[PDB]
Amino acid sequence: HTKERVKLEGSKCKGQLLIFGATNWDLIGRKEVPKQQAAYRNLGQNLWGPHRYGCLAGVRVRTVVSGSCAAHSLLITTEGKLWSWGRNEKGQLGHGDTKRVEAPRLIEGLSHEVIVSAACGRNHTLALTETGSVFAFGENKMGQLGLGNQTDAVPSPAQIMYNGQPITKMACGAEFSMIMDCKGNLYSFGCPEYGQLGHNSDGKFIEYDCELVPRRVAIFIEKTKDGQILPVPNVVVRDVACGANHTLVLDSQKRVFSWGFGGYGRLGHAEQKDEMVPRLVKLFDFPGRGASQIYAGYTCSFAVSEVGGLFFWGATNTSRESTMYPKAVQDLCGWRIRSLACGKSSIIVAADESTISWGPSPTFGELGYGDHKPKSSTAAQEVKTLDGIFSEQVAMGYSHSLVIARDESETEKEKIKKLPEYNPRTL
Repeated sequence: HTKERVKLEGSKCKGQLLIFGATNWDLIGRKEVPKQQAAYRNLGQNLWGPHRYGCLAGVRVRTVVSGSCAAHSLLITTEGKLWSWGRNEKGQLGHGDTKRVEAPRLIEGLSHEVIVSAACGRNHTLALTETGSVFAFGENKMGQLGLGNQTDAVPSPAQIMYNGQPITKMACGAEFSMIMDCKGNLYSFGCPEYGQLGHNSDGKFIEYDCELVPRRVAIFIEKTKDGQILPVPNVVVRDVACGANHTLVLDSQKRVFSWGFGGYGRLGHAEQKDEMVPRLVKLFDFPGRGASQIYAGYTCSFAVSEVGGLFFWGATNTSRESTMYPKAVQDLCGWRIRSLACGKSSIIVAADESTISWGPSPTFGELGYGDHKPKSSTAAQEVKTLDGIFSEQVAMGYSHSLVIARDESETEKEKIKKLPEYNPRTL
């Protein structure tokens, strides 16, 4: 009941940003750009192999950020400064307008803050300061910014309406948000569709009774073999990750919970029903078989177990197949997983000394294989364009990849310099 005071450290990563995949920000996930963006119909291109940004010369990056639903990105510099670029129809870049930005740009409205983390939904963004305060910007039609109201676009960063213990982790779904405090309490806000906010209601009346400020996720449950629903008491959340319409939690006992839309098996409970309350993912409740890391993609889920094995469930290819229960990714047997991301369908992993990627067609370059090389791959492939380059962290939007390339040695710096430089035509 004493309010805790935090000073959060940023990521320990340091390197240069590389990008690959789709960079026509207005075209991503669409057959054509919206009529309003017609001038941009040919701005941006599919980058089939990794590129640097010219505008990032001399800029050292500690965090790269996007989200499986997003056509925008952010980065945090080693000074804790937040920059953003990409699609901006709803103000999700935080630059005070709704104008698309081609290349990384410092967010003036947060330049006096030290930012330690950020998260992206379909059309919104959250940013976390070192003191545990959350700023939100972008679409607020469903209350996903947690500002106490509903508005179509909020293009300038605004502190959320929240007076509890300081926040230490965040995640965003397509039209909702999750924030985790320093005590392990979890709060959600935004669109209640599918029960994705975790309060045992879909809020539907088609209209939604949205949660306009952070609401405590009060109950976590398990289902017994007989079908009995039992509360799991005193869950202390340690991490949270979201796809479009689902959420994963990792708690202090190394247990995984999931809830939201059950379609395609993304919740992992050996069935497809929705869960409107966080539900225990049974596999990770066994002694020594808990999870150490969780990740989410657009319609899928991942966990790395205590002993380091990668598990997947849900669908990377909704047009073809889905997995209803956590399944070991045997192709990565014995590999030490450091970072993982997934977009609509593509997966990228930093493991051992490699970067690994795979996914079905269509792709747009986010696998990183390079020009004149295959565009897709059913199974994991080493990303050979990043030979000799160490990926410290990876991130994905719906159709693009971001990595932090370590640049400590001269050998590394030279390898990174050889990569093409992207200086996109402006406006």
